[PDB]
Amino acid sequence: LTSTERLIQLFNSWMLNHNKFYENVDEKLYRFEIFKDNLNYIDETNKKNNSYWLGLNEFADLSNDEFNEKYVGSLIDATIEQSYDEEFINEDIVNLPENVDWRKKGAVTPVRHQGSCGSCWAFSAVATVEGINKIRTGKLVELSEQELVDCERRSHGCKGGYPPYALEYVAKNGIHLRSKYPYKAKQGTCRAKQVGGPIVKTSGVGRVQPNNEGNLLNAIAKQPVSVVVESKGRPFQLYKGGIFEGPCGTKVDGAVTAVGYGKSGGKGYILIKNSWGTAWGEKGYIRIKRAPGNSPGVCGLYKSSYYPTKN
Repeated sequence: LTSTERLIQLFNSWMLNHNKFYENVDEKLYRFEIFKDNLNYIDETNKKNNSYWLGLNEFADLSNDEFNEKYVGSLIDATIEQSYDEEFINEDIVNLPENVDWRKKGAVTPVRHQGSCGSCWAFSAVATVEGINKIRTGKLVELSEQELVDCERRSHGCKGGYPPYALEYVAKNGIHLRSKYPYKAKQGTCRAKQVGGPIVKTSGVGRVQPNNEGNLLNAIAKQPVSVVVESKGRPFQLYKGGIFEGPCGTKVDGAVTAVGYGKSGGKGYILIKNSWGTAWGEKGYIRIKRAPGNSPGVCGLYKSSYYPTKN
């Protein structure tokens, strides 16, 4: 029962350590109650003895339903796909690298925060291209996701999107500088035209053979791939570190960027850069378990991957 002062004192640090203010006293009271509940889920679950751990991250504050409301940032879907530029000339056989990490080769930008906007699709693409660019130009630069939300009207801004559409958009129109067309957390009129600075260009997009690990790994190996996953899970909400191995279903709702893969003695994984800031997961990133060869992947990870192709 002393525990109570302990908890209060504790909720308190978590608060300023994540720059959290509440206007009225009762909200804090409410928040505190949520927090407490979350914490319990976090213990019952860490005691489970799995390969990762949950924690008091950026979202400890919120309830699960509340979390999906403002941050899941959905995907939309098309059928009998447009049969893309270069159908990934099908891979499989391993005995290719052991560990890849496109951050070592200065090909990944700092991590970002998508706010209360369902723009993960835009963010995902921007990343994969920022990468394929440095792999060619030997120069890494900060591109604007904002353009994609405002132009590229096939996908619906904050209401969700489709990454391939975002990609085909570059092949056809290039893309501007983040510094020039900043991100604003809501869709505006496509100002692509009245904004200066160089524009990165590309030629096409490539679709990788789904539901197979080999195909993906080899793809990742050449450059960073945009891929999908089911992020609505409660575990996922409160992830802190490790090799996440569920629980999570295959009903995908978000776009992320796989920037590597590796193995930590026994367990193999794919390394992803997410759009939730640095206070979530491992400094913005998450490492997900690898399902071997044939399946949709853990949390439907293998389900849908694409990459820009540059001249």
